[PDB]
Amino acid sequence: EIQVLKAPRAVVWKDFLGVNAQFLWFSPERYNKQIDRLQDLGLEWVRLDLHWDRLETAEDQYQLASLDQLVKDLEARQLKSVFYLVGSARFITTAPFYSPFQDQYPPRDPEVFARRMAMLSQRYPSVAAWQVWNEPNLIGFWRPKADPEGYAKLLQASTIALRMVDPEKPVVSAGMAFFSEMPDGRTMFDALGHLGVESLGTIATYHPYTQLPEGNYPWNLDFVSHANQINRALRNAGVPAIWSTEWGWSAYKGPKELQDIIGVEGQADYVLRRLALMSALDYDRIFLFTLSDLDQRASVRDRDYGLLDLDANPKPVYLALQRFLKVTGPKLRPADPPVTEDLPDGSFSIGWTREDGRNVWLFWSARGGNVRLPKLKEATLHDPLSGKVTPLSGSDGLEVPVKSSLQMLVWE
Ligand SMILES: C[C@@H]1O[C@@H](O[C@H]2[C@H](O)[C@@H](CO)NC[C@@H]2O)[C@H](O)[C@H](O[C@@H]2O[C@H](CO)[C@@H](O)[C@H](O[C@@H]3O[C@H](CO)[C@@H](O)[C@H](O)[C@@H]3O[C@H]3O[C@H](CO)[C@@H](O)[C@H](O)[C@@H]3O)[C@@H]2O)[C@H]1O
Ligand SMILES: [Cl-]
Ligand SMILES: [Cl-]
Ligand SMILES: [Cl-]
Repeated sequence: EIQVLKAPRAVVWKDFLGVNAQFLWFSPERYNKQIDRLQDLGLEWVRLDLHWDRLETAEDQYQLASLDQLVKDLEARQLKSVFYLVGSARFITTAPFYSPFQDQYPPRDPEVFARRMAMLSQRYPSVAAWQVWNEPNLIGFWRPKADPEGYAKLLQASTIALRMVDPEKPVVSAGMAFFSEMPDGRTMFDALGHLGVESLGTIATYHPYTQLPEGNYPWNLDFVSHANQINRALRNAGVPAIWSTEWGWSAYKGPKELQDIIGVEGQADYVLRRLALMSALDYDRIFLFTLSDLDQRASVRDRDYGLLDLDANPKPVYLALQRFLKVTGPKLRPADPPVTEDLPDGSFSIGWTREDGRNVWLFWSARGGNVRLPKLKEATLHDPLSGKVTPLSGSDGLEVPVKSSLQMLVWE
C-alpha cells in the first residue's frame, strides 16, 4: 500500500514552518540564544503560550514586565508571533472551591476573558496573530466536560473584542487536541460547525499528535487520510486558513506516559518523516512542538520535545532538520516522484522541485529494501539523520536503498 503525496501549492519554509516556544520560562540571554538557533534554520514564526492566572494574579492586578520585554525582543529579532491565552484567572474561574485545577475551568463570563485579549492586542501591536484558549476538547484545558456551546461563546466574544482593536489582525481559534475528537464521541470541529462558528472567520487549527509519524499503529498508517478528510471539511466550511499549531515527539527516557519511548534518535527520525507528510498536505502553516527542552516545571514527557537542549544547543532532531532544509533550499514547488520499479509495499513517496530546478524525492518504507529508478543515470542520495551523501550512477537505471527513515534523492 504505497502512499504518494503531492502538495497543493509551493512551500516557503520561512512562511510555512514555525516552532512553538516557551520563552517566558527562560532568561532573555537564554531565549535570545534559542532565537539564534531558530534563525539559523531560516525560520521566523513562533507560537507562545500565555496563562491568564499567571498574567493577572488578582482582579485587575497584572504581572506584565517579562512579557513586555519578550514582545520587545521578538520585534527586535524580527520574528512573527502568535500568542494564545488559556486558563481562567482565579477571580473568574468556574472551578469549584475544592478543585486542585483552578485554571483548567472556563471563565464564568466570556466577555471578561475577551477584554483581556483586547488589552493584550492593544498593548502588543507587533504580535502577528492572537489565539483563543487551547485544546478545549481535552479535559485538562476545559473542565469538567467539553462544551462546544461554551467554547463558541468564548471564541465569539474574543473575536469581536480583538477586531475592535485591530479589524485586520487574524483571530485564531484554539488548537484542538488530536483531530478535535471529544470524549463524548463528537468532534469539536463538527459540533462548532453545527453552531455556525465558521461565520466568525477564525483560523482553524488542530494538534494531530500520533504515536508514529504516519498514524498510531503500524497496521493502520492513516495520518494522511485522516488529515486530508479534516482539512477538506474545514475548506468546505469556508475557514480563512488551516494551521496545525502543535505536533511532534518527546525524546524522554520515561516512564512511558502516552507516548512510546523513542529517544533523541527516534525524535529526529519521526519529526522528519512527519514534516515530509505535513508539508505536502493542505495546511497554510504548521508549528513543531517545540523549540526547547524544558526544566522540571514541565511534566516528565513535556521536558524533552525540544529541537534544542536546555543549553540552547542542537539535539539530533535539530541537526537532522538543518540538513533536511539545506538539501531542500528555502522553497519547494509540487512535483512528481521519479518513475520507480519495485518500490516496496508501505512506501511513502513525495516529489518536489527546488529553487535550482532540481527534483527532490522524499521516501521511506517500514520494510526497507531497494527500489529501481529505470529512467535515471545520475542522482545524489542524502540521509538527513546521519549526514551521509551518496552519488549514485548507472548505465541503465539506478538502484536506491530504501530505509524506514526518510531519505532525500536529488535528481535532474
Ligand atoms: C508549553 C506547554 O504547552 C501546553 O501544553 C501542551 C503540551 O505540552 C503538549 C505535549 O504534552 N500537548 C499539547 C498541549 O497544548 C500548555 O500551555 C502547558 O501549560 C499548561 O496550561 C494549563 C492551562 O493554563 C495549566 O493548567 C497547566 O498548569 C499545570 O497543571 C498541572 C496539573 O495539570 C500542574 O502539575 C503544573 O504544575 C501546572 O500547574 C501550575 O500552573 C497552573 C497554570 O498557571 C496553575 O494554575 C497551578 O496552580 C500551578 O501553579 C500548564 O500551565 C504548557 O506548559
Ligand atoms: Cl512563553
Ligand atoms: Cl503566562
Ligand atoms: Cl524518472
